[PDB]
Amino acid sequence: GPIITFTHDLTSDFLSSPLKIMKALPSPVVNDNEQKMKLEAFLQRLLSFDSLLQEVNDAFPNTQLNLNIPVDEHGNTPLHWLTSIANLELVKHLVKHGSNRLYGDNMGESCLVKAVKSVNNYDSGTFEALLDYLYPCLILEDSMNRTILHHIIITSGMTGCSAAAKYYLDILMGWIVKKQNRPIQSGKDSILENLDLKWIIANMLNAQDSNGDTCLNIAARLGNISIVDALLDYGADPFIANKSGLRPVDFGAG
Amino acid sequence: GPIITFTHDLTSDFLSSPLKIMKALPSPVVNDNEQKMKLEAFLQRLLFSFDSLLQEVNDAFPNTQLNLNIPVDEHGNTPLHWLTSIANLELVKHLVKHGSNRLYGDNMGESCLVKAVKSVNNYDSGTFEALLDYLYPCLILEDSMNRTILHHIIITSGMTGCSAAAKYYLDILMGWIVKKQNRPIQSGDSILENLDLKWIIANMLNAQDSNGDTCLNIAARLGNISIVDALLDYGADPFIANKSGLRPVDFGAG
Repeated sequence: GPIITFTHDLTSDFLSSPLKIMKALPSPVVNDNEQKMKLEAFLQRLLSFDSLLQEVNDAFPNTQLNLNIPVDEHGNTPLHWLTSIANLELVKHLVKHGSNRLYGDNMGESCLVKAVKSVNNYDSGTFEALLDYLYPCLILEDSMNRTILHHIIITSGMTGCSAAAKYYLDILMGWIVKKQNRPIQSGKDSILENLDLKWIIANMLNAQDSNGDTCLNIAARLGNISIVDALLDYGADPFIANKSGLRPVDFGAG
Repeated sequence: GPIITFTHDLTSDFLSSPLKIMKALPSPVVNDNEQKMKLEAFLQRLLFSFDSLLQEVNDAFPNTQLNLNIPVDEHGNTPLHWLTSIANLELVKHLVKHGSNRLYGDNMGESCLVKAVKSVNNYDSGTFEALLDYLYPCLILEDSMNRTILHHIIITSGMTGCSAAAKYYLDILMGWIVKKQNRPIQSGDSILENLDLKWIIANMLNAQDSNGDTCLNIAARLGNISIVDALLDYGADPFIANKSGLRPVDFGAG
């Protein structure tokens, strides 16, 4: 199928310069308490979209709807909320109507990270479909310089056999290969165009977080052999040591 | 080798009377929010000398006392659940020796030992048998679904790539029960003493959960013949029906 693309948040230098890992945008700090009021109203309305939208825009005609404002104490935006509950329909609507996918919460974690972490609400099939809309987050780094691979490895290594997270790594790499042969359609940008397996190997597979840990180093300590082997297969380097001078081969990986 | 025992968490009276299955203790509703923040801190320092780390965290938090029996996440996981799920045997032993209550269930009433059988970590790491020396008290616990450790092993056997681990867990558990009979016990037990082969057969092997299913009945429905035969060979009764009149023999098991 075609990939429903959006461009309202893919611009500036995050969609032209040679694609690289970037920090998630700081949680928005919108002063106008009126915009926070109109949105609070809109969210309650949820619990068709175009109809509910036309309503709140006529009820609060003075200020425009701003979905890009933190809605709880963790810095979650409306998009983080909807993503954590696996509501793909609403996620696509919010993104369609302004939700900036590059925003991190208090910890600089994107909504895709929130998806990865909410192992109770996602399916293997559901996660892959989510990528069509949140692929821009694949290049985001959080407050601990952790990438989406660090989180997938952390979550899968610490969760069980009944959690869908055990499949996210292979699904993500599969999605990258598959979108190479897919057409786009409004609802290719620099990410869909340059993010390939070559790019993953050079910028993500061996990236190091605040502790110098590559996701392979973390996997080597969690004790799930299949995760370690998967990473080695894709090409993870077992000799990159962290800040404690420990490497993956120190744990028998490689 | 000898079984090093602890009783800080084994004071209850039901533990004195004839040994019987018990519900895991309810997830503690910790009040002191700062104790949690401290525990959360100490926990991250472990994941990323046990005694040094102990004095180290007490200094950073000279204001609050360290309490190891506080849920650390949304699901009611205590530090023991996290560390056991990851097969970190060494840290589990240190936490037990330092007061961690092994009887606490998570929000589902799942004990820390249950985490050991819901992930492949303890099989891959070959720490399961040694883990039982420190977590055997959990063997008598049932969760909010009246599911025992055996129900969970079987549930896991059905998950892709976890068939080997569950077979391993089941056999190690049975062997452990029969081999401990010839093992010295030094305090580093009413349960340890009353926990033997006939107790397992009479109280766990054919125990029924809330649906009235025995682990054998859950296994017959999964279709995985490997663990069905192992259970039958241990004497699992294929005629015990659930709350649907369904019995394992109805699925061709036994």
